[PDB]
Amino acid sequence: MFENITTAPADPILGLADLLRADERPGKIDLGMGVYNDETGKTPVLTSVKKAEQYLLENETTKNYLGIDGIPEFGRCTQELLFGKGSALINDKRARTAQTPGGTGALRVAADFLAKNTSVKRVWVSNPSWPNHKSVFNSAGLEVREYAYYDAENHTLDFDALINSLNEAQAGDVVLFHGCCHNPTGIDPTLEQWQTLAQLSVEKGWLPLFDFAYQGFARGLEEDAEGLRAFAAMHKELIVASSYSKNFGLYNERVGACTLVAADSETVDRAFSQMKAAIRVNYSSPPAHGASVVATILSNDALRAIWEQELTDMRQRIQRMRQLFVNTLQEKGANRDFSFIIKQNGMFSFSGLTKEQVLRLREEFGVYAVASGRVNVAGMTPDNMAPLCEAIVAVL
Amino acid sequence: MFENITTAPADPILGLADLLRADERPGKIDLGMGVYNDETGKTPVLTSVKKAEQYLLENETTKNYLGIDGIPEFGRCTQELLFGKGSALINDKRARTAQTPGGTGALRVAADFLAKNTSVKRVWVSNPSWPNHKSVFNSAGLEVREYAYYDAENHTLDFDALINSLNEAQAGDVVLFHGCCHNPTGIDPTLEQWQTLAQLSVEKGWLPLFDFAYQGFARGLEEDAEGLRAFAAMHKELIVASSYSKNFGLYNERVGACTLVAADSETVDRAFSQMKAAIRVNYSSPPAHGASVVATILSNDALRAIWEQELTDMRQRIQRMRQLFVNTLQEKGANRDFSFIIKQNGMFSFSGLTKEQVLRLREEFGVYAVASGRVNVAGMTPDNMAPLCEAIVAVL
Ligand SMILES: *Cc1c(COP(=O)(O)O)cnc(C)c1O
Ligand SMILES: *Cc1c(COP(=O)(O)O)cnc(C)c1O
Repeated sequence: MFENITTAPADPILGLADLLRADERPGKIDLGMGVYNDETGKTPVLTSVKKAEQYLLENETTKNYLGIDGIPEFGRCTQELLFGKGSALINDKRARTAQTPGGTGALRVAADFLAKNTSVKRVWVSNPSWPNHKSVFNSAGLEVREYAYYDAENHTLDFDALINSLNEAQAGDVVLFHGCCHNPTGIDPTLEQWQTLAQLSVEKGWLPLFDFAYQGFARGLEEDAEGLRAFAAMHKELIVASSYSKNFGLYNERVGACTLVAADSETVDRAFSQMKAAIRVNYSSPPAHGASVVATILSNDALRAIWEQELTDMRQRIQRMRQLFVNTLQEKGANRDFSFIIKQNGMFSFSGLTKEQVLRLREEFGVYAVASGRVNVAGMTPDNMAPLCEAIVAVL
Repeated sequence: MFENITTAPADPILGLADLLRADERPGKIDLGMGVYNDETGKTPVLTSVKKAEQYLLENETTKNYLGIDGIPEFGRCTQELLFGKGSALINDKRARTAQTPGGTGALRVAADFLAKNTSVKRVWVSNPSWPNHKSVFNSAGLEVREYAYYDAENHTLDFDALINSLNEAQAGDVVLFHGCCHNPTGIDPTLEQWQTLAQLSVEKGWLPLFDFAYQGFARGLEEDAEGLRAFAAMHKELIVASSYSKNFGLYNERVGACTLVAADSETVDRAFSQMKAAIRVNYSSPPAHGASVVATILSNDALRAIWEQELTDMRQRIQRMRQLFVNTLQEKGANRDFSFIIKQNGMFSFSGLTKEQVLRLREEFGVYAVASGRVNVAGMTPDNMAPLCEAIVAVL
C-alpha cells in the first residue's frame, strides 16, 4: 500500500529546524521559526505562566473531557481581548468561541466549517503571507487567490495595488487579513486604511477572516485590535482565528481560538453547532492545560499584571534589536540602507535578501533564515549581532 | 453567509452531557460517556500523573514548539507498549509514531493521510462500533462499510458472519479492528480468532487499522496487545491509532498516537513524511503537557510502578461493578438473565435495552445511557447501584 508514496517537500519554515540539528558547525544563528528569545538566546517559560501552572497543580481535581468548544472562561476572556470589554458583539451575544489546538488549529477548523457549510469557494490571501495559509485552505478543498500587498521596491504597503487587486474579489469570497504584525513583512495598515477596508468589505460583500497570532507585539493589546474592531463595528459576520502561542510563550501547548460572529445570537448558535460538528470529526475536544493557563492568568488581576509586563518586555526587546540591527549593519559597512526595517513591527522583517543570499548565509556562515528573506529579529541578541551582521555584509 | 446554515444533529454520546447539565432532577445517574469513576463517582487525577506534573513544573525550561511528530521518547515508549520490548518491528526500525491530540486525532490524521496518499477508498468497521468512526472517515472523503460482528440474540461474537461478511472486502480496502474492549459490545476475539483474522487479512490483502483506546482494561497491558502483535507478526504494513485518555485518566489533555508500519525503514520514512504534511495543515504540532506526562511516567521505573497499579485498580473496580450489577438486577427482580454482561470486558456493556427503554430511563428515572443501550459500567458505584437497578427493572 505504501510502496509508491512520494517524499513530501520540506516545510519552508519547519524544515529549517531539521537542518539546524544536523549542522555541527557551532556558532549557528537561528533566525527562522517565529519564536521569541531573550537576551540569552533562550525561550523561557513566562513567570506568570509558571505561577498559573503551580495553581493548576494544586487545584485541578479531574482531567475529565472539556466540552467540544473548550473552557468557557477561556472563550469569554478571548472575546474581551479581541473586541473590548464593553463590546456590543458580546452584550448582544453575537459571538461564539471554540478553544482550538493553536492558531493553526483555528484556521483549519474555520476552513472545514466553511467548506462544508457555506457556498464559499475562494479565499484571498496577501502576497506575501505565512506559507501555511495556502496549504491549510487548499487542504479543506478551497481555492486560494492572492492580492497585492507589499511594495518590494519601496518596502511599504502598496495600498492602491491592494484595493485594485481586491476588486477581483466577488461577494461571498473570503478575504484573510493579518490582525497586526503582518507575517512576513511586518507592515500593517494604518487605522484609516483599516477603516477604508472595512467599508469596502461591507460594500463588496466579502466575509472577513482575521488571523490574529501577534496581538500585543506591535503597539499594545488594545491598539493592536483597532483594525479588527473597525471591521467588527460594520460587519454582521466574520471569523477570527487567534493564537496564544507567542504572546504567552505557550507554543507547544497549542492554545488558540476560533471565534465566529453572526448577525444575532440565534444565527451564530446554529452556525456554531456545525463548527462543533467539524471539531468532533477532527480531534473531538481541545487540550486543557494550555488554555487553562491562559484563562487563569487573564481572569486574575495579579497574574494578568505580571503577564502584561512580561509581554511589554518582549515587545521592547525586539524593538531594541531592530534598532541595534540597523545600526550595526551600517557600522559594519553595509551596502545599502536598511532603515526601513525600523518601520516594521512584530518579530519579523522582510530583509530583501535573495534566495541565493539566504542559501549562502546558511551554507557559509551558519545563519538560518527563511528562503523568502524573512528574518526573526526576536532571535537576535547583543551577543550574535556582530557575527550576524558581518555575515550579511559578506553576501551583499 | 450564515443565514441558511442548518442546526447540526446532537452527538449520540457527547449530546448526553448537555442533557445532564440541563436536568435539575437530583440523583441523576450518568452511564453515558466512557469515563472512569471511582467508588465516589468522581474522576480524579491519577497520583502517578500528579507526581509527573510536579516533576514537569520544576524541570521544564521552555514551551518552544515540539516537532510535528511530537516528543520522541513518547513515540518510543508508545511503540514498546504496542509491539513489545524486543519487537522486530522496532529493531528493524519499520515503525514511525506521531504524537497526536487524542485517539480521535490519531484516527483523523490516519484518515487524511490515506485519502490523499493512497488508493484506499473504503474502510470496513464493525457493526456496531463507536459512532464517531463512520463520521471521521466520511469527513476525510472515505466510504464506510460495515461487517457483521455482534450476535444480538446470543450476546456473543458471531465469528462466522464476520468472516463471511468480510469476504466482500477487496484487496486494498482498510479494515478497522478494536484492539481490545470492543466499544460498545465489550466482546473481543479470542487469541485463536485474532490469528485466523491475521492470516485471512494477509491473504485478502487488507490494510489493518487498529483503534487501541483501552489497552490495560481487559486483562492487562501485554495481554491486551496479543491481537495486534499477532497481526504485526505477519503484516508488512499497518496503522495503529492509540489513546492514553482512559488508561492514564488524561481525557482532556488529548494524548494519543498514530503509528505507521511499513515493510522497511526507507518506506516508512517516506510514508511518514506525508503523514507529517497532513498534520502541518491541521494543527501543526501536538500539545506537550499530556504526552510529557505519559513519557515521564513510562520512562521512570518508580512512577511506572505506581501507574500500573492504579490502572490495575481501575480494571478491578469495573470488574466488581460488573458483578454487583448482575447480582443486584437478579436480587431486584430482573425479568431476564444478564449473566452475559459478566463475559464482556472494558467500561461498557451492550445491555440489550431498546431505544424506548433508554429514553424512558432518562425521562422518568434520570438514568442516562446511550440510545444504543450501551451503558458505562465504570460509572456505577455501590451507592447508585440500587436505584439504577430498580429503574432498569421498572422498564423491562
Ligand atoms: C504563529 C502563526 C499562526 C498560528 O500558530 P500556532 O503556533 O498554530 O498558534 C498563524 N498565523 C500566523 C501569521 C502566525 O504567525
Ligand atoms: C475513547 C475512544 C477513542 C479516542 O478517544 P480520545 O478521547 O480522542 O482519545 C477512539 N476509539 C474508541 C473505540 C474509543 O473508545
